[PDB]
Amino acid sequence: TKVLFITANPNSAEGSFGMAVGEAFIEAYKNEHPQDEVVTIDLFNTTVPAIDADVFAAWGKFAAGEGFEALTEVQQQKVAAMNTNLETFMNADRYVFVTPMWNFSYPPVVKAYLDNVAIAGKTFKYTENGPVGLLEGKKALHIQATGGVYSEGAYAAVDFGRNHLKTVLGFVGVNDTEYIAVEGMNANPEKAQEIKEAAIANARELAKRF
Amino acid sequence: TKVLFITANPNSAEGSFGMAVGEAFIEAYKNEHPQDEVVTIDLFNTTVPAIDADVFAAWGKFAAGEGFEALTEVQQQKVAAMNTNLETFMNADRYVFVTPMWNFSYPPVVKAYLDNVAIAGKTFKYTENGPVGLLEGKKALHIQATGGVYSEGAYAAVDFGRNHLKTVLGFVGVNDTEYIAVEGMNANPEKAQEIKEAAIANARELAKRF
Ligand SMILES: Cc1cc2nc3c(=O)[nH]c(=O)nc-3n(C[C@H](O)[C@H](O)[C@H](O)COP(=O)(O)O)c2cc1C
Ligand SMILES: Cc1cc2nc3c(=O)[nH]c(=O)nc-3n(C[C@H](O)[C@H](O)[C@H](O)COP(=O)(O)O)c2cc1C
Ligand SMILES: O=S(=O)(O)c1ccc(/N=N/c2ccc(O)c3ccccc23)cc1
Ligand SMILES: O=S(=O)(O)c1ccc(/N=N/c2ccc(O)c3ccccc23)cc1
Repeated sequence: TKVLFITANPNSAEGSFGMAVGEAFIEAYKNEHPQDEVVTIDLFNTTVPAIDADVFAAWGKFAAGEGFEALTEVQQQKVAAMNTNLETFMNADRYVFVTPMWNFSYPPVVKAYLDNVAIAGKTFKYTENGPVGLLEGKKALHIQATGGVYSEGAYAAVDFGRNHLKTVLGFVGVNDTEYIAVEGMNANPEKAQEIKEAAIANARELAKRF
Repeated sequence: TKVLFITANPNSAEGSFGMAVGEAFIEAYKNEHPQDEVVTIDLFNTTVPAIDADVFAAWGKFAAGEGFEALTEVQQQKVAAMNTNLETFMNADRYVFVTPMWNFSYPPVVKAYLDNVAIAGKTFKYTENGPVGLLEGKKALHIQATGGVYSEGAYAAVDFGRNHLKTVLGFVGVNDTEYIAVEGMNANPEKAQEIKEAAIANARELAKRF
């Protein structure tokens, strides 16, 4: 079993609530499954090319039947890094995402990553009734840290990072997801240590059944 | 009246449905208001620093009362570009956003831009009840091109780019927003030219009342 620990937080577990909980999850998971492989992809230190003019030009050449050496050097670098991320993602069995909420969504690089990993003919296909995911046997967990409280009730509607992420995962065929919120720390700063420990405990229990 | 024409499409108006419509909007608007100032911000050719470890470090120094010279060179470059985008945004009266839908949301750089423009003590402030916008007298238009149809009905729930963008605009105090969809071109490729022309006409009419 290959697990991708995909983090999108510029701070480490020492200064991020989400990273604290994600590291507790991952450690507890490793203890339960010593032989599982866990690769960390820190999206703040991984090349995750945005789709841009170079990418569209590259895709146009591939659609014209041309090969990799038809691309410029910059195009090659971007497509190579995109293929690497896609292949790493398709071949793993389990995905753990760690994100903070910034302005009602995730850091931009999460979107860039989803744009690398959602690819026609690789992770979804077109059908009569509409697009369907190609990925089978997968499971995901999203750990999201938020100042406010969005996990249930009316404010769930503006939890765009959570909801978009779950949507894209489902679209690509990963319909088995879990969610842990580390929430309310900014609404209640004196309760922040308790909120974190309760989320740590929740992550540790989930690690024994994920 | 100062208008920002903010585009997030790597293609020009000749190869993008959204850009075709946005161009038609913006030229019709200039022609109606020749004395208005219209600045184009192409997000694919504008420095829009992601919030990262350098930015958090820089902010920590400003919160400690230190000045700009306490930053490293890279930090200075990032914060200078972030302040420029923020200032340019705060001082304009109107925003026009052009985006395509990629995997149920916008290109990553739209999120990076919103993370530049949503800043505590500048575009929103903390309140008893919760945060509120500081910007007054502003108006926005979002033009979004999408393969499917999401503008109304059940699929509206997965129009995350539209909905998140509106949410952040509202949050910073821009509650007056218009929306034009250029939609269904991929669902109905034979109707694509008609869909584009109808959206062009809708944009030209809106320009007379925006
Ligand atoms: C740039 C930025 C934007 C934020 N935006 C929101 C927000 O929209 N809603 C919210 O409840 N909290 C927001 N917060 C507070 C964070 O979600 C909260 O501090 C969270 O714990 C950060 O995740 P982390 O501790 O794992 O780094 C924001 C914080 C920062 C630094
Ligand atoms: C990378 C990529 C992702 C896309 N994702 C979606 C999608 O999630 N839903 C949809 O209906 N159309 C999707 N489309 C189709 C585009 O939204 C459609 O082509 C639209 O015309 C793009 O805007 P533009 O013509 O202004 O560039 C996608 C296209 C691309 C290239
Ligand atoms: O639970 S609360 O109602 O108190 C609540 C707390 C935070 C909240 N959002 N706060 C932020 C919004 C946007 C930002 O760029 C922030 C940056 C730092 C801290 C909070 C926020 C909304 C509601
Ligand atoms: O209106 S439809 O039901 O036919 C419909 C059409 C397209 C659609 N989404 N298509 C894409 C999704 C994700 C991508 O990365 C794409 C890339 C190119 C073209 C379409 C899509 C969803 C519904």
